[PDB]
Amino acid sequence: DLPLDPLWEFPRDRLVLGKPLGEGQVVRAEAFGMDPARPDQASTVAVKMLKDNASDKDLADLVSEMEVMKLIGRHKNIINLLGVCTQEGPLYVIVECAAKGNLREFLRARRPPGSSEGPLSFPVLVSCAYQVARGMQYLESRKCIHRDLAARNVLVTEDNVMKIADFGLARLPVKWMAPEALFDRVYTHQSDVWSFGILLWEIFTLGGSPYPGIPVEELFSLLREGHRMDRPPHCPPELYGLMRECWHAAPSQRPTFKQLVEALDKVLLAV
Ligand SMILES: *CCC(=O)Nc1cccc(C)c1Nc1ncc(OCc2c(Cl)c(OC)cc(OC)c2Cl)cn1
Repeated sequence: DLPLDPLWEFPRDRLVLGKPLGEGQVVRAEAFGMDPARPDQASTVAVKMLKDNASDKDLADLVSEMEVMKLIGRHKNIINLLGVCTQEGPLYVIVECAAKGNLREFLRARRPPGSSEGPLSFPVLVSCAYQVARGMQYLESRKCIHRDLAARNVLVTEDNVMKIADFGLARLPVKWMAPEALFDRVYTHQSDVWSFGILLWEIFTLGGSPYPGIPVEELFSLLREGHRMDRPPHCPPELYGLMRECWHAAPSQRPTFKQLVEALDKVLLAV
């Protein structure tokens, strides 16, 4: 069926499938020789594959995600393609495996009891936001609109590096969506900037649920009449200011990812 790409093909005999991560399905694996320098050395990776019940369209979608990830290329702050198995057996798409799970769960697990101080300092929270902005800036430079940026879709490595997940998926989390996406089904880089603002609020609530209480029904009317989430407790005004800029009704009045990187850089340099 599928052509052999010599830049990406990985020997499936050097890939040891382990415990499922989610169910098409994603399984944890040991890969031998992901570093050509030390070809004996093992590394933990994630493998995406189809289930037997999968249609021709399911396969086309996984081929599309593989091909878009090859073209976008690699960055520190995205979940990178590592290799593929396309020959004499099922399609495997091999990617980086982030040890510490998604950013939502990482933050929620590090909530202190009541009003005590948590292990997560202001500079570490701002660093999380900065790394996600750097990842989105890169994806934007590779003509990639995410469409579903949220803390659940950012993963965390052993060394607390943020990696944007699921940026290559083939075409409802309404609480993350820009009004033009809600009402007009239009997704742009500036729609992603709105979602980044919601993610910033998730970071400074240590994984809070957005618009808490307000049912999806009343959200659309709230946004139309100029209302937005309130400054979360202990969130400095500079960072609430950035959230509110991301939530301007006019896409052109929202900051660019370049301006978000620069703004978050300025906060980190000031500490
Ligand atoms: C790595 C060790 C481990 O088990 N990590 C773990 C444990 C619980 C939850 C999570 C989210 C993780 N990390 C983790 N899970 C999945 C993952 O890759 C998924 C994936 C796939 Cl398979 C993909 O295929 C094309 C594309 C992706 O985004 C570009 C992603 Cl995120 C990575 N890390």
